[PDB]
Amino acid sequence: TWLSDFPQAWAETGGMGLAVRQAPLIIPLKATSTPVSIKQYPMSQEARLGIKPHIQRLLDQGILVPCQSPWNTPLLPVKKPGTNDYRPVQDLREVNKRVEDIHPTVPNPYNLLSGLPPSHQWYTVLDLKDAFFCLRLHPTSQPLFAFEWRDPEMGISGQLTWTRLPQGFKNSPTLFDEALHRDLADFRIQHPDLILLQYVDDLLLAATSELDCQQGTRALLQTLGNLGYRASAKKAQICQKQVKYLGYLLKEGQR
DNA sequence: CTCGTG
DNA sequence: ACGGCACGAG
Repeated sequence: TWLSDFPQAWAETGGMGLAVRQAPLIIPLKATSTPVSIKQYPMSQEARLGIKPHIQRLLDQGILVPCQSPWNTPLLPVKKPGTNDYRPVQDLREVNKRVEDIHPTVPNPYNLLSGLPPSHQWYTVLDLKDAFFCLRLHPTSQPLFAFEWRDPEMGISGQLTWTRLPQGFKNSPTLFDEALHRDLADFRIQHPDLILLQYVDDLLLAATSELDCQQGTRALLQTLGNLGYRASAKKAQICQKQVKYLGYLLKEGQR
């Protein structure tokens, strides 16, 4: 009943997350950057109808807000083989080219796994749901990711933008990783016996035995939920000696 | 749809 | 030495 014991920790019961201890993010532009407003290639009604519900949900959650901005990038209707279930995919390439680069601190999976001792064979794998959306964007940086949204009937006039770290932004992975590392620094200190690996939104908790893996997992779940993050109950792999993590199958300390 | 990569 | 062309990705 791991789900019932930690309602606030699961995306299924705790609602959309929000990293309350993290200050809204300010995105520095390169020294020569000036706003660019790229035209929206007219979208077919089909793509527009598949995307509508997603845009409405995001608006209700406050993840998206109306705005007027000198910046504007294309919205694209990416989908599965067919005409069913779409999703809003933004082309932030002209924006990415204009924001100042940061040192990529997220380690590659190979080097990250090398830090897993053979002594810790009891694993718990958690996948944070809508990770980037948990980090707020400072109002001064929000205009940067604006895009056009139209709907014949009543609703919005033109541009919408994000209030949270969006998808497609080149620095989202790194900024989320560093943010979660700051939020879990304490947890690592209070649990010296545990091994916690972080790869953006993919987490692996390692323990010496089955008990302290259960007690540690309870602790991480409690902590994650309190901090405003949300783990997917569906994918969760709790206290197993065999788990799927970052493409590998961990067992006997192999791979 | 628009790019970058090979 | 090209430069059209899958393929991946925002």
